[PDB]
Amino acid sequence: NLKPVDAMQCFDCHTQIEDMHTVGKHATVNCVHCHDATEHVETASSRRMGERPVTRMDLEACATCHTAQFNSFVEVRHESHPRLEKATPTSRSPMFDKLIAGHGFAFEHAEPRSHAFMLVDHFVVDRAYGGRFQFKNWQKVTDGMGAVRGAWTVLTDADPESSDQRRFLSQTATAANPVCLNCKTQDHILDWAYMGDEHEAAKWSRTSEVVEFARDLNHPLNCFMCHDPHSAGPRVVRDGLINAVVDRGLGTYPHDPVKSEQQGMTKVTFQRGREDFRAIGLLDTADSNVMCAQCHVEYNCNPGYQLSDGSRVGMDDRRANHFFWANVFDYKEAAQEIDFFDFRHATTGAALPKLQHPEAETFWGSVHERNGVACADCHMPKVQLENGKVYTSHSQRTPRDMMGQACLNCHAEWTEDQALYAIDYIKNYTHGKIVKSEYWLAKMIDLFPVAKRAGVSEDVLNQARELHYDAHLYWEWWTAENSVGFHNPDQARESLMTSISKSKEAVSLLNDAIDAQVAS
Amino acid sequence: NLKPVDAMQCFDCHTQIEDMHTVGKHATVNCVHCHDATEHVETASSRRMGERPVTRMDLEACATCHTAQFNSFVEVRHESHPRLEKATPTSRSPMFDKLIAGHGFAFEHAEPRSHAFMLVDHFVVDRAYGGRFQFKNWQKVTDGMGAVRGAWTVLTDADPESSDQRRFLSQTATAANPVCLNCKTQDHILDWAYMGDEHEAAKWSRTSEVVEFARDLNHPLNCFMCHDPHSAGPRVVRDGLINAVVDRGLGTYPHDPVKSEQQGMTKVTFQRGREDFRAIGLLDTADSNVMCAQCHVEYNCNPGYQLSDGSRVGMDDRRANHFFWANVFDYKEAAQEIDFFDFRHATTGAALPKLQHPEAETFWGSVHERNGVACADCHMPKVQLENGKVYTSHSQRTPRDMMGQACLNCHAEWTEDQALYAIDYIKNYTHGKIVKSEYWLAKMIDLFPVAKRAGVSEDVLNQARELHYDAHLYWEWWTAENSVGFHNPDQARESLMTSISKSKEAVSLLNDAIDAQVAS
Amino acid sequence: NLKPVDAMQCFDCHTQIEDMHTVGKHATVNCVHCHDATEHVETASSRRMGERPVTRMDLEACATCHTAQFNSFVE
Amino acid sequence: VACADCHMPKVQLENGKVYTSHSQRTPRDMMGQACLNCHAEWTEDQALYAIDYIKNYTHGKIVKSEYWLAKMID
Ligand code: HEC
Ligand code: HEC
Ligand code: HEC
Ligand code: HEC
Ligand code: HEC
Ligand code: HEC
Ligand code: HEC
Ligand code: HEC
Ligand code: HEC
Ligand code: HEC
Ligand code: HEC
Ligand code: HEC
Ligand code: HEC
Ligand code: HEC
Ligand SMILES: [Ca+2]
Ligand SMILES: [Ca+2]
Ligand SMILES: [Ca+2]
Ligand SMILES: [Ca+2]
Ligand code: NA
Ligand code: NA
Repeated sequence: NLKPVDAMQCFDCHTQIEDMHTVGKHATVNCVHCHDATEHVETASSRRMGERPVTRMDLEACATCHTAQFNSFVEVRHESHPRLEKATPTSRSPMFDKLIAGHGFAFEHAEPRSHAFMLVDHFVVDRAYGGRFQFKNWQKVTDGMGAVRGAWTVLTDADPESSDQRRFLSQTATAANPVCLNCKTQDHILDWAYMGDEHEAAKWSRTSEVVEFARDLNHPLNCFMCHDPHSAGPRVVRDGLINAVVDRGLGTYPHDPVKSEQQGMTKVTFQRGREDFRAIGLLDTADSNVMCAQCHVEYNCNPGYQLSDGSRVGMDDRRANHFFWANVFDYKEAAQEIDFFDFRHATTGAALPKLQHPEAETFWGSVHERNGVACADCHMPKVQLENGKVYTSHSQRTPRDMMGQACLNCHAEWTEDQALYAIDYIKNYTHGKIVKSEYWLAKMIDLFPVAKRAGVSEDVLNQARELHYDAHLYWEWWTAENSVGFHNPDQARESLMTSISKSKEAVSLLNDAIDAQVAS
Repeated sequence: NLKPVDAMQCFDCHTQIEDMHTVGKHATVNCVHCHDATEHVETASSRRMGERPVTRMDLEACATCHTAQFNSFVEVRHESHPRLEKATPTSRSPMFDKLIAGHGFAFEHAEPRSHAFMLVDHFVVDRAYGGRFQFKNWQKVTDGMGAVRGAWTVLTDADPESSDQRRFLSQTATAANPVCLNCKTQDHILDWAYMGDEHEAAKWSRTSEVVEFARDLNHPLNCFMCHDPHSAGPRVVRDGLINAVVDRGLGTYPHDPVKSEQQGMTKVTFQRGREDFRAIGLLDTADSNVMCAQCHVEYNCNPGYQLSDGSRVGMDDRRANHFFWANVFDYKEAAQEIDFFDFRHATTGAALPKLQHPEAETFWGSVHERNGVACADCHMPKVQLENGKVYTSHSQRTPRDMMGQACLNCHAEWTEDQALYAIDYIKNYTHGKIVKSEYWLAKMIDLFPVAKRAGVSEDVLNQARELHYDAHLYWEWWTAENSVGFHNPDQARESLMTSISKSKEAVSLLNDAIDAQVAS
Repeated sequence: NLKPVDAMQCFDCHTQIEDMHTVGKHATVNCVHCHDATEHVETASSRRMGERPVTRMDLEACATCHTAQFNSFVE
Repeated sequence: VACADCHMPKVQLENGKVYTSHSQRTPRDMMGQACLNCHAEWTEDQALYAIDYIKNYTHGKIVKSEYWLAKMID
């Protein structure tokens, strides 16, 4: 059985923790629930760690006292189709392969499924580790609880003796790097310096061998990514987000300084050897928009290239761990700001951005956001009980599964069918515009080989390539973003119309140029 | 009312039948249930047939004593979408037309539906008889029982006065030949010599006019295709399968000689005029894998061409009735073995195989097969009754309709939702790889006209054509095979990755060559 | 917010509770969850109760850490 | 077997930390956990039928007991 330790003794050296722990709603929660610090206490000095204490990162460390939130979190939504490739005609991006050609996502980009699987899914996706990691067998793909208990209880490593990224299956890529992990797990929260910068106290950084790093990681979406385990207060731990909101002074709501101030973030730094090591962001309120923005944002988490001169930006560069913290219409400017793009299109040669699930940045300025609605309101609402102690659902899922709590309490004028219809109206419309944007992107892309081969000049090709950047941006945001427009219908519509415009302009440029080459 | 005949009198001339009938569980079943042999008995000698007895091939000949299995067999699964074309974006092969161009399946290839309709569906599909046979009206498409009772109770013939294969509708083909029928019906089991070889005692052979042959045929999937009507013992009657397993010594489980020996096949031959005429394969066990392999395999049942010199292989050639009895990774070698391919791709000019529903060969070596699971376990399991005499379901259908009996008895760790999720994980993943393989096939195929027109050399074109064979093989197996990977997920994945690799290599070959032609 | 009390001090007079508490699965659960003993501790000796400490009998005292059992119970 | 087995059984979760239900109620509401895990030979309806056979029979004897008690009392 657990035996409590003397927290006062800890507090003599751990004044930051004391200040947090003694004041919050974990004041009575003994350190032994999450730390085995016996050898540590025997060996540490006021500034030297001595023996490293054991810190539990497993979610069951919170499940003993918070079973309801734990069981609700680990629930698997079987209706969320698993391993479902987005580049298929019945999914999000029917022409994805043509449009993303040149990028590692061509190897596999599946729809998201339940949070329990984020880490294992990160490990086994075809684009990530050369196929090195696989479920032990195809039965394990169902095991949400197992995945939560640890990725390595359900996965195998094709070659435990090597640690290099390489291809074990022919049609895989090795795009995983250590930055990715920060949106999958925070098991490494004590082993990773802020931003993944080199640091004498960090086991792991942006430049680590990601395969070795992966082997050290177990748990998806740790409960403490949103809840400080010492104060039990709301926080974020994602470096990239703290960096955008606080270091870069952009605010939690970059479009709204008042709301930014009311619902702010305070960066708290923890040191190793009296050097800054890691940081968390304590939230003024339990603001799920910002909690979810730890991961549901457009980011760099990868090497790239400079827009200016095309030189490699490696993992060693800060820009490999970056939250643009910009909506779709400020994105190009934000990418220019850091002088960065992701890949050159394999057919057009255009330098292109790669967009990632920008739900947070899409949600800004939308009607629900302006009305003070947050992600949790639609995606993890309070449970309604005829008789019971209320708690917040932690099953982050479509509102379709809980329409009464997620929509209809606020929308009393609607039945469930009407609320669903309103969603489908926006998604249907938006998806039609996505598909039309892809049609036009594909039409332009197919003209590039024709133009090159007809001898169209590099100047025209480059003009078309510059158009491709925008056509691509204003389309890809929306296949990347998971609400199919619902989070911001007007913005989706304007963006997708811009994409089609850009592609149409490029098509007409390329067609005329080809025709002039043929007539000459 | 039926009157029994003296079986002893039959047995005086029919010693093989006597040996089978007197020992099995049909020992008390009088010949009159299936034979009207009165004139026959008056006219036959010990070696000459005399007057041909009537033999009932209808399934109702078994339904009198086996109603439960009969009614379960004729059940129509309305949820199995009928006449649903596979070459559509919402079905199995969104780019099928481009990829199969040159082949008669371009005219129509629908998803399979319930067994009751196999014969009528064979007759009316657009690729088979030039549209000569149609349901009498569009209402008849529902009538499973009618179809079972006889194709000609529900179909019409556009021109009863001619017997040539020709087109009555513009966009049809005439690919049907007599070999096809062997996987639709065995009404002709006494009129067809083994393998469809010419034989003085055969009304029908590989070279018959298939329209005349078709008119003689009524019943789908006769009950006796798996059950010897004399011994009631398990058997196969499909010549092509007996030929692979026994004549060619490949075994019932070509990858497993031990299992092949334990679950073997004994070829029994029946003679006409003391010449070998027809054959059946008696099974050591009631092994549904091998029963279902009568039809659910990759086969030749058509004319083709030789890989070596491109000369026609006609219906007269044995190779027109062939079971390759090879998995996807041994297939090319098996096709080389008989020096055969199906069609030249209409755009690339590549010689290509045409793959048919290879469920049996896919299933080999899969985890379920290695554990001794068989088709019937998932697709026609025993019925569970609170109170009743157990019998085997004969409704051969997706396990989704009976998950408790088809999966969950064996998978006690799963709920139905979890079992379904595991299936969908594999199918989603596999289908994404199918779609990616088609993307790459299509990209390569589209380069062929560009390459030819840019003056790329025949040597390079032929190199690309050789790549096309493999790209095609390693893709088509999986749109042909009906489990969308479920029967063998690892093999689907490796094959589809091989297909994409092959296509990518061909694309790069063709692109470089085109570019060099343009630069010159 | 609950402030933990010094359980060891309670245990100086409460050896029978000490033997049960330090050993079971509530060894880390502070007395403050179920007792308000501030004035008790100011006035008691080992042989004189002093001010009667408050003991919580409400089921919510357990519900903060065992919500699932509590909610299942109250259905 | 103990009361809890039929009246307060462990909750079965596809994914989750198991705990003991504290809703003390008839097994009819949770036959899978309260009876069928032990009685794998039965469907829910069969288990319910076995309960009702006993309850119906016993209630008949309760009613007859009352009939006779009432007759004596009168
Ligand atoms: C003698 C002083 C001292 C004592 C007492 C002390 N610590 Fe530490 N501890 C340190 C120092 C120094 C570090 C390194 C970080 C820092 O410098 O603040 C550290 C680091 C840690 C870490 C981070 C370890 C990691 O992997 O990065 C944890 C967790 C921790 N302490 C917990 C505890 C607990 C729980 C107690 C009481 C059981 C305790 N400490 C008592 C000095 C102390
Ligand atoms: C409910 C779980 C839990 C409780 C209880 C808990 N900790 Fe922690 N602690 C964590 C986790 C998880 C981390 C990793 C850093 C983070 O999440 O911010 C951590 C990190 C730390 C660190 C490292 C801060 C740094 O320098 O990076 C110290 C020191 C620490 N804890 C001390 C304590 C002390 C002292 C107590 C007893 C008062 C305690 N913790 C109780 C979970 C817990
Ligand atoms: C030993 C019991 C215990 C442990 C273990 C535990 N908690 Fe708590 N937690 C509590 C108690 C007690 C409260 C306060 C209940 C109340 O008064 O509302 C609480 C409150 C919270 C709150 C409420 C914050 C608020 O202001 O409403 C959050 C969030 C929370 N815990 C998260 C966690 C996390 C995350 C973990 C794992 C890192 C964890 N807890 C582990 C006992 C525990
Ligand atoms: C800024 C946080 C963040 C970064 C960093 C991150 N992801 Fe993700 N990831 C997400 C979110 C949010 C989802 C679910 C939404 C979605 O997929 O659109 C997701 C989903 C996934 C999935 C499931 C869906 C799919 O695409 O197949 C995989 C696999 C994945 N990520 C792999 C990676 C890889 C590999 C990297 C590093 C190259 C990475 N992630 C980096 C936030 C992140
Ligand atoms: C993605 C961020 C996030 C993560 C990770 C997270 N929570 Fe929460 N949690 C929330 C939000 C949002 C609330 C509701 C805050 C509010 O509105 O008061 C909440 C509330 C809570 C509370 C307060 C009581 C309640 O239910 O409202 C507890 C306790 C809690 N969570 C425990 C956990 C546990 C245990 C885990 C790990 C299984 C976890 N949380 C992970 C976002 C998160
Ligand atoms: C339940 C139906 C049924 C029963 C009863 C039955 N038969 Fe048959 N018989 C068939 C069918 C169907 C065929 C076609 C060949 C086959 O299925 O193997 C056949 C074929 C034959 C043949 C042809 C074998 C050959 O040379 O090709 C003979 C002879 C024969 N039956 C004799 C008998 C005799 C004698 C009896 C009485 C003991 C009998 N059958 C009872 C159904 C039946
Ligand atoms: C006049 C009644 C009758 C006829 C007609 C009939 N059967 Fe049977 N069948 C039986 C009887 C009786 C048994 C043995 C029942 C038992 O003992 O299990 C049997 C057994 C079987 C078995 C069981 C084999 C085994 O070893 O379990 C199969 C398969 C079978 N019949 C198929 C057929 C087929 C196919 C037909 C039509 C070709 C047919 N029967 C027609 C009466 C009939
Ligand atoms: C008011 C009477 C009536 C209505 C209502 C009706 N039907 Fe019919 N339907 C007929 C008649 C009469 C025929 C032709 C019958 C015949 O000649 O055998 C027919 C023919 C058909 C056919 C064959 C068409 C063809 O081209 O051969 C189909 C399929 C069919 N009906 C389906 C339906 C469907 C489905 C509905 C409901 C959507 C429907 N019918 C409603 C009377 C009706
Ligand atoms: C080796 C046995 C076999 C051969 C011979 C055979 N089929 Fe099939 N057929 C099947 C099986 C098994 C299915 C159901 C599985 C599937 O369609 O993928 C099927 C399904 C069909 C269907 C329904 C699905 C569709 O494709 O529209 C048609 C029509 C059909 N076959 C026609 C033909 C034609 C025409 C021939 C001769 C050129 C032929 N079959 C030869 C085994 C066979
Ligand atoms: C595709 C091959 C196949 C066909 C065709 C077939 N069966 Fe069966 N049959 C089986 C299998 C497999 C079993 C179960 C054998 C076992 O496991 O004992 C079976 C079992 C039987 C039995 C034994 C009792 C039982 O239900 O388990 C009878 C009787 C029977 N079938 C009758 C029929 C009838 C009548 C037909 C025509 C309606 C038919 N069979 C067609 C495969 C077939
Ligand atoms: C007659 C017993 C039985 C049947 C019925 C059965 N399974 Fe299995 N299945 C097994 C066994 C044994 C394994 C391997 C177990 C192991 O090695 O861990 C397995 C493995 C699997 C796997 C992993 C396959 C792989 O390649 O790793 C999946 C997925 C699966 N089963 C799903 C199903 C589905 C879905 C059904 C119903 C359609 C089903 N099973 C029916 C016994 C069965
Ligand atoms: C989770 C609730 C809870 C916790 C924590 C708790 N108590 Fe109690 N305590 C009770 C309840 C309820 C009673 C009433 C008697 C009973 O339930 O046995 C009680 C009774 C007592 C009594 C009276 C025993 C008697 O003589 O009848 C003492 C002394 C006591 N507790 C001391 C403590 C001490 C000291 C602590 C801190 C280590 C503590 N308790 C922690 C709930 C709690
Ligand atoms: C501050 C949080 C907290 C409070 C308040 C709390 N408990 Fe617990 N309880 C725990 C923890 C932690 C465990 C140990 C979990 C584990 O390790 O299994 C536990 C364990 C238990 C167990 C399982 C004991 C065993 O031996 O299996 C029971 C029963 C229990 N508590 C009842 C209660 C009761 C009744 C109350 C109200 C009088 C209560 N708890 C209040 C945290 C709490
Ligand atoms: C009528 C007696 C009874 C009462 C009253 C009761 N429990 Fe339980 N409790 C049980 C039983 C029985 C178990 C299961 C013991 C076992 O098999 O391990 C249990 C188990 C537990 C456990 C251990 C974890 C688990 O769920 O198995 C906790 C914690 C718990 N109860 C909390 C509570 C809370 C909180 C209350 C007040 C709402 C409560 N109990 C009231 C009988 C009771
Ligand atoms: Ca999803
Ligand atoms: Ca990006
Ligand atoms: Ca079907
Ligand atoms: Ca074939
Ligand atoms: Na969802
Ligand atoms: Na089916």
